[PDB]
Amino acid sequence: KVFGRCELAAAMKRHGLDNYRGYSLGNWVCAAKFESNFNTQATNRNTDGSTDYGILQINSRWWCNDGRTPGSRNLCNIPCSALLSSDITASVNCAKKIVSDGNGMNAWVAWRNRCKGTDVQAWIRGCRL
Repeated sequence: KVFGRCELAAAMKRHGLDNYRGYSLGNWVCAAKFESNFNTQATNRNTDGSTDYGILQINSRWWCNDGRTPGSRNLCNIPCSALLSSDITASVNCAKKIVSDGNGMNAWVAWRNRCKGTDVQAWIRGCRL
């Protein structure tokens, strides 16, 4: 499912991301934009053989199981498949764990390079929330 911008902001808010660990809603929408273009079925192979899945491109190296990432962990305790569904619950719950890991949203390299320090509120401009 490819979410609309304000549609994703609303689902993110409902799942408790708005100001989660101090990151306003616009940060999460911006990160999703650049990670997946708001497509829950986005996947991307990393150089090391792990794979990124879903709207926030969560990585099989630490966070989910895909049965094909040697020596990886499944710290969100989910199949990576779960991160591709129309229903964002699993991506949000796992993102909560990641953003809590000590590095905040810097865990998403695209958020650090494209969203961090920008006018992220722009991403939720005009949305009924």
